[PDB]
Amino acid sequence: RQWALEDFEIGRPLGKGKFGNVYLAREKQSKFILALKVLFKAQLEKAGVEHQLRREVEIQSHLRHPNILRLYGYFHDATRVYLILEYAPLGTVYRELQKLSKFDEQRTATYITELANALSYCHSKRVIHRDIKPENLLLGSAGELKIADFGWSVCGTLDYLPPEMIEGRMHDEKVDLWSLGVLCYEFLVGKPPFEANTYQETYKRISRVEFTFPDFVTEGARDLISRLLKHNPSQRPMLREVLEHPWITANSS
Ligand SMILES: CC[C@@H](NC(=O)c1cc2[nH]nc(NC(=O)c3ccc(N4CCN(C)CC4)cc3)c2s1)c1ccccc1
Repeated sequence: RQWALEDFEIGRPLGKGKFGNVYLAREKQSKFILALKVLFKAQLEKAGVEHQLRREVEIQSHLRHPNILRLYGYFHDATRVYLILEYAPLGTVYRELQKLSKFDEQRTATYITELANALSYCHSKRVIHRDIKPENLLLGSAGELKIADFGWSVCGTLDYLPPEMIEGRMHDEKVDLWSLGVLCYEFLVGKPPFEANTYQETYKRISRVEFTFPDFVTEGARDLISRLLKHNPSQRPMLREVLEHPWITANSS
């Protein structure tokens, strides 16, 4: 409860964002290691999401799950807000991917699991994430997926956002079964299923729902992705169904 910008010995920057950045930091009394996210008040409104933050902070801190990154506390000074976040030692599913190009079945399978279960829970507890992309996943020392950033849970790249949303229509929590599908595809193939060179065609690709599997994609996965990526929210499985899918279990952990 209420720390000050002076309980913190600040260290390596972990990420440089538009609104703010995020640092390695250690609380001086406890020697605790956290990610100190430092957002800037000025821009949050010059953008308007000052409230899409009121959501992340409230939503975050109230959640307890091994694959969701913990918000520990928060305090703003006069210039900016600070968010004492949990620290994720292995970095992002994003770098991990650029690093390795493609993930294997077991790895992809496991992550979808961790993300499924983590995602189920958010849904058990009523909440939907939406903005699930590789940039927002982090890895613990154990090496396990963890979900970060919510401010978008209750512009940029369309790549992971389902038809409904994008097409404006009111949306629910199928959103995330769609991402979970794109997510899945991206891991196994390395690009997301609706990759394009422009915002324009990418809209097309997602709305017409146009994607094609590389030769080395297995049917077990092939099938999985195809029931996550249906244009109609209704025809999208529940996470329990997902965790059931065979490929998803004879390959997870
Ligand atoms: C999801 C993006 C969001 N980020 C967070 O909330 C974040 C929360 C959070 N907790 N821990 C982090 N740690 C790291 O970012 C990290 C990155 C690379 C690392 N390695 C160095 C090289 N090595 C070979 C692998 C390990 C280790 C830790 C981050 S980022 C964000 C939002 C606004 C502004 C900045 C960042």
